[PDB]
Amino acid sequence: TYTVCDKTKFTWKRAPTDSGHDTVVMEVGFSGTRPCRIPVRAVAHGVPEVNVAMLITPNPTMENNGGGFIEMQLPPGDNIIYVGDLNHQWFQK
Repeated sequence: TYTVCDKTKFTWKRAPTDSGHDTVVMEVGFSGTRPCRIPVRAVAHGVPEVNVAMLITPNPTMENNGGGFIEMQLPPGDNIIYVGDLNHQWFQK
């Protein structure tokens, strides 16, 4: 069922973590659907005040390894990625 992936199919493989350069990345693993378009967004410290999902990688698909890595960022503060129903805060400095 390759499509917009179900909100329960991705799993925290790696909560939002510094990409290794300056941006931030996360890792998610799938649970059924072949390469699917995962609904990734991000809020600020659990608050949907402003979508902090400025995706350095604005097209995450979940393949046999899951979504791989997703890049996101915003000016310093608390960025948490909300992959459908998946959520996890990260303080980016």
